[PDB]
Amino acid sequence: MNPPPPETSNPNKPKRQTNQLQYLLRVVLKTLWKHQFAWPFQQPVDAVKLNLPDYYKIIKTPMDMGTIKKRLENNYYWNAQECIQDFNTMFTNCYIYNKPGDDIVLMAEALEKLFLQKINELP
Ligand SMILES: Cc1ccc(N(C)C(=O)c2ccc3c(c2)N(C2CC2)[C@H](C)C(=O)N3C)cc1
Repeated sequence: MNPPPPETSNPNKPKRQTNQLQYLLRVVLKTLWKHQFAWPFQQPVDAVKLNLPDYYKIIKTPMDMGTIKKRLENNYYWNAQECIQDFNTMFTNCYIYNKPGDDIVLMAEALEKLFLQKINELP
């Protein structure tokens, strides 16, 4: 079974649209989104489709770029650090569940290097 996806809307939450959060959506996420290796990370891991019933027994804080994109489009975050933390959870989950040298890890490593290049300087 797949768990419910992470929440992307929360009215009880203080929201903000800072210059950096706009940049994280308009330039950072949407550059990463078009990368040739982005597709595994554009939605939650479908453990049912992959027949990996073990994935959510190991990864207890799932995150993906589809969730992040929705959060940004809902002004879910208070600051850019919260959004950057979600990206880093996504990469770290991949490094936890898989092993160095695995194909999915090469993909995440390529995406993470681009991510770090783009957030090195924020508005
Ligand atoms: C090289 C590769 C890439 C994509 C897939 N396909 C079809 C996925 O749907 C998929 C999406 C996301 C992940 C994964 C598969 N893998 C599994 C491959 C170990 C683990 C759970 C993971 O960490 N992520 C992020 C299969 C192989």
